[PDB]
Amino acid sequence: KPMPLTLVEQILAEFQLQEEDLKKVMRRMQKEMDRGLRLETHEEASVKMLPTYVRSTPSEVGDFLSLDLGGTNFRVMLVKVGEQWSVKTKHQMYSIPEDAMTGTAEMLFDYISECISDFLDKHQMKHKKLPLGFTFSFPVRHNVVGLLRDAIKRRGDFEMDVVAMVNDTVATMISCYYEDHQCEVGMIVGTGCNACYMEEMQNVELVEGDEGRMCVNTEWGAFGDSGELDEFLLEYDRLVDESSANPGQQLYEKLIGGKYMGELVRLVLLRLVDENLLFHGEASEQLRTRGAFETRFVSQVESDTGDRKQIYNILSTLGLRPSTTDCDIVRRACESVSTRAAHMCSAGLAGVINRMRESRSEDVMRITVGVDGSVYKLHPSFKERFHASVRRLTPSCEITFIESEEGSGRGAALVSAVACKKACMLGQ
Ligand SMILES: O=C(Nc1nccs1)[C@H](CC1CCCCC1)n1c(=O)[nH]c2ccc(F)cc2c1=O
Ligand SMILES: OC[C@H]1O[C@H](O)[C@H](O)[C@@H](O)[C@@H]1O
Repeated sequence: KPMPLTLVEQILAEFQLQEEDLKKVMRRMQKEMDRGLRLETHEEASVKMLPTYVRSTPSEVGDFLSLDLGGTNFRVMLVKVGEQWSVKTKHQMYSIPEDAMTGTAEMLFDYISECISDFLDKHQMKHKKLPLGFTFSFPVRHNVVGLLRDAIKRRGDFEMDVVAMVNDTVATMISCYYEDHQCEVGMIVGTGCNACYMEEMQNVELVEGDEGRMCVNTEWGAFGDSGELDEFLLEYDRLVDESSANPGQQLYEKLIGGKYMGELVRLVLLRLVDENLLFHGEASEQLRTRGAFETRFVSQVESDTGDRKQIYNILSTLGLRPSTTDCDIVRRACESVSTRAAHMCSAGLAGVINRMRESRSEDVMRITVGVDGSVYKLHPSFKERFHASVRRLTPSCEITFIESEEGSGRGAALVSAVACKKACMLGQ
């Protein structure tokens, strides 16, 4: 690596978070998680710690449908979960014709409903009112219940209960649990950022009972609206927040999520431009346009192999004619913002993991964390930086991170299993 420019590094060093900063953030998150779990303070808690009713001990529904929506295809699957759970399946991929996917959402779901009808006919299952759950297998890149319910109603020939979907973190946890039974945490680092985890029932005060565990959806994105992050906020963060749809809210998520990451980079570049450290102090009109620097541009800039080809092509699109030095600085700006996201994210997850270790009275905790989302998956080195930081903040914990594999769709079928069983348990 070359000796970097001192004045550039000074500006980028503002993104740095040391271990004591993260431990401070982690402890503040833990207090908000506590406040979310308590009956007395939950109502006023910013981090809601929502009971998911996904329990460690499951009631008996037999057959059900799982409907996996892809980009331009979908899968209908008939599932039977037997007791060690066996996931028995038969399925069918359907392609969506152009008219179906270019019409209204109703017309699209009329088609989906026709395919389900055809599938049920094929398997002679029209005699049952089956519950159906949705899962998503979109190609990763930086409502459906109602639509299907309405479309089934419109057909008026067979009945079927479309069950409420679980939160994406929960689906991630369940899907990953299928592969690894030590998975008791689900994390999403995508456009948004969130985590769920298996809390001790005694700590879930919103649900009576102290036996077993229940999944809690932190909705930790809302952390920060009482100033818990204020000392770590930079000018760029303040501007992002100020121009957002919800100023003052989702401050934690605003530091991590792919929704704002590109914008943060854009503002960093503009400051470097303003200080005559980048593009010889001339920014393009595209660079001075809000949202122009897409988050996908950040991961792409960081994917560059040293060739500067990726970066030069990104910046040329933005009407810039960058020198080699410009490209190198832009990469380091991207690094600085993305590493900070990984740091901030790690403090949250570390807070959860250390809480679990304490709650379970375990000297050494062994645990798997299931993770999904565009940032975590597509951003080069983000998950590695995230992993290393989480582990640094979690002594006495041995943490395995997994991403669920499509496989044969059984992890996804299990998500629908739980969703259907939950709906049943709650009396729909
Ligand atoms: O289905 C479950 N709970 C429900 N609550 C309400 C309705 S159904 C949980 C979920 C599981 C998720 C991952 C963490 C541990 C609990 N669950 C089990 O309890 N036991 C299991 C045993 C084998 C298996 F393959 C899956 C599960 C399972 O998902
Ligand atoms: O998609 C990841 C997360 O994004 C947002 O924070 C949503 O509020 C949350 O429910 C979701 O889990």
